[PDB]
Amino acid sequence: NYTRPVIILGPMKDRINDDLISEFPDKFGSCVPHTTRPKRDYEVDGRDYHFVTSREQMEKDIQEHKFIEAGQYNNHLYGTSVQSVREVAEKGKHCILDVSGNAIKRLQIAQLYPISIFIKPKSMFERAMKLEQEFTEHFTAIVQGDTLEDIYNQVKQIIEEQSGSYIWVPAKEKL
Repeated sequence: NYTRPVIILGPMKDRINDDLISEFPDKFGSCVPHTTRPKRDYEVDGRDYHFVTSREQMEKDIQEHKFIEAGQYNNHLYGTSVQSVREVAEKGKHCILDVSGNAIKRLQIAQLYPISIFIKPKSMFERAMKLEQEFTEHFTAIVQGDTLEDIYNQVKQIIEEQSGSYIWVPAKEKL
């Protein structure tokens, strides 16, 4: 079938995302967003972004629900497409996504059922409080922790349980 996208929410999600990706490159990855913005020289079309030349066409695909998340930034359109998430999923990797709660439902409907993990602070912000109240019903799990190592392992363990596939296997346990 496919591999489920992963969406970390709450404080520490950027550190958790980066850590997962760099620790397990063949299990986690990001997808390629579309944009209508100009490219920089070192950027590569299809690797960094899908550089789109027709803003009209982008607006059309947005209105026709090709994107799980889309918006305007410095007068250019950006979007994370279902197809892009699917292209990571089929290659056997959890697509790490940094998107709003509203994207969760869309991915579910698109049949890319996300593992959504909210990392809830022990108060050491208010943005996180209301976020929890808004998408409580959509979270796969809630993780709280004192240390970041503790939080990280809980996250990995949930992904393990929910995907039905081990992220990492001790060498000796590979039998």
